[PDB]
Amino acid sequence: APQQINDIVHRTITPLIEQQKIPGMAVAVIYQGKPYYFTWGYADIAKKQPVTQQTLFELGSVSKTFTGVLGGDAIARGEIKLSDPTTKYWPELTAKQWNGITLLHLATYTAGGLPLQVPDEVKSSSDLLRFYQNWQPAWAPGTQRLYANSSIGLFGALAVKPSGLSFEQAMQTRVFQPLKLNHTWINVPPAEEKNYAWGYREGKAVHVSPGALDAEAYGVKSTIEDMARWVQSNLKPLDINEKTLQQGIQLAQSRYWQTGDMYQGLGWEMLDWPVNPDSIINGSDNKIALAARPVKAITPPTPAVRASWVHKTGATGGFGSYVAFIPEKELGIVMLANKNYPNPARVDAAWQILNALQ
Ligand SMILES: O=C(O)c1ccc(CCNS(=O)(=O)c2ccsc2C(=O)O)cc1
Repeated sequence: APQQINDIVHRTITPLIEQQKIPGMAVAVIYQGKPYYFTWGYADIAKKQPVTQQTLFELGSVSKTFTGVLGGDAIARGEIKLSDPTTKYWPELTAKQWNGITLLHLATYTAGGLPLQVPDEVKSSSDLLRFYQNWQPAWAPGTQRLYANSSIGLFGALAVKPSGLSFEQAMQTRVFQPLKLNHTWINVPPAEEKNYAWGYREGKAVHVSPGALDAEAYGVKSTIEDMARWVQSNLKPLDINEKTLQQGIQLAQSRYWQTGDMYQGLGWEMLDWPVNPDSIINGSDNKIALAARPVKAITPPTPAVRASWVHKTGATGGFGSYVAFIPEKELGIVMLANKNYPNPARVDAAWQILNALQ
C-alpha cells in the first residue's frame, strides 16, 4: 500500500460513500500490474458482518465481460464465428426477421432493437423461443445499438452450444478455473453464503432474482480479489497460458462498432486514452432507460488497442459495480458496492483515482 494510492483512494471513496450512503464497498486498484485492496462498511447490516476481501458482490452487467470473453474463447476454439447467422445455432428460430441477424449483432446489441430485459413471463426453453420468434425489430440489423440483456444473453447461450457444455460449466472450466477465479460464481454454493453480501435497495436487503438468461447477462457474483485478478487478466492477456482464452480476451476488446466516442467490444466498451473524463462520466447513464444510438461499423474490427480506457458498469437491484483499466499503463480499478448508486458517480471516482496514478 504506497501512500499515494492510499491517499487518492481514501480521499475519493470516503466522500463517495457519504454522499451516496453506500452500506459496504470494496475497491481494488491495479498499479504497475500489482493489486491493492480497500474495504469499508457492511456486507450485512443486520448481522453486523463487515466487507472483507472475501465478500461476494453481485456484479450485475459486469457479468457481460465474462460472457464476451467466453464467446471470444469459443471463436478462438473454432466453435462459432461472429459472422455466423443466429439460426445456425438455433434452427428453430424460423421467423424471417432473423435472416441477416448474426452472432456479432447479438454480442454487440446491434440486432435491431432487442429489448433491454427478457420479460418476467419467459421461463422455459419453449417460452424463450416464442419470445424471439415474436420479437419485431425496429431497425435493420447492424444499424443501431440498444443495450440489451436479451441480445448478449442470447449470444452467451448460443455461443456455448457447440461445446456441449451448459453455460455455467463452460464458464467454470474455460474462464474461471484457468484464471484461478475460485470465489466467482454464477450460483453461490451453500458453503459460500457466509461471504455473500446483501444488496440494499431503499434500505431493504435483497439479492438478484432468477430470470431467463440471467447467468449470461447479469448473474455473476465475485470477490474483490477475483475481480482484481479478472482486471489483471484483461490488462495483459499475453500472460495467460491457455491459447484460446488469451485470444478470446483479445477478441472481447476488439472494436466492432463506434457510437460517439465509444467503441463496442464483446461485453467490454472502450474509448481512446487519454479520454475526456466528461465523455466517459456523462457517457455512463442508466438513467436514460433506453438510448438507441446509430452505430458505424468498424470494417474490419480494430484489434485491442493498448491506449484505451476499457470499462464496464453493472448493477442489480441491490448492487452497483464498475471496472475500468488502461492496458498501456498497466493500471486498473474495480469498485464493488452493495447499493445501486448512479453510474456517473462511479466513473467520476474511478477517473479521479486512475488520473491521479497515471
Ligand atoms: O431478477 C432478475 O432476473 C433481474 C435482476 C437484476 C436485473 C438488473 C441487472 N442489471 S442489468 O444487467 O439488467 C442492467 C440493465 C440496464 S443497466 C444494467 C446494469 O447491470 O448496469 C434485472 C433482472
